[PDB]
Amino acid sequence: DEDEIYRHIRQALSSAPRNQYTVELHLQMIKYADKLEHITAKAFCEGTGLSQSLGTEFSKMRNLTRRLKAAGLNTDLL
Amino acid sequence: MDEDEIYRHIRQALSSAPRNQYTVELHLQMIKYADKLEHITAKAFCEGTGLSQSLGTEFSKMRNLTRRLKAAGLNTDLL
Repeated sequence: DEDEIYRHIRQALSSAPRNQYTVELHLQMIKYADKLEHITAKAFCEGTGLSQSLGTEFSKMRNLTRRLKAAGLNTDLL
Repeated sequence: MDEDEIYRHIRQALSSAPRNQYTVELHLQMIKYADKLEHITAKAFCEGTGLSQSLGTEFSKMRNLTRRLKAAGLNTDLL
């Protein structure tokens, strides 16, 4: 499961234009955070091809996602 | 809503949040009001909300997520 998720994230990021990359990165983190609750930020960056420096950003987005879902976000639609 | 009243809503939510929820609340408030603040710079956002200019980059990131988040069902009235 996690490896399929990482492939989907990589396909989305590799396809994003430069000026949409940061947005797409954050949206992919939010999209899958609820299926990756058990993973470390380090493992997330390794799986997706991201610099390990982005780990804190994943940790932030994973916390944010719980509150966005409570406000109606359906992460399947991202 | 005038921009300053939006800033006051953000300041009030930040003041009301527990310390251990501050950073999440800040990002949620940025998302909540980004689309009513489309005309402001991140510098003006930080000045209006009493935040360090170093947080401007956080507003720049969050404000550009709203279109896709709302299309996926996010109701900012619930934030």
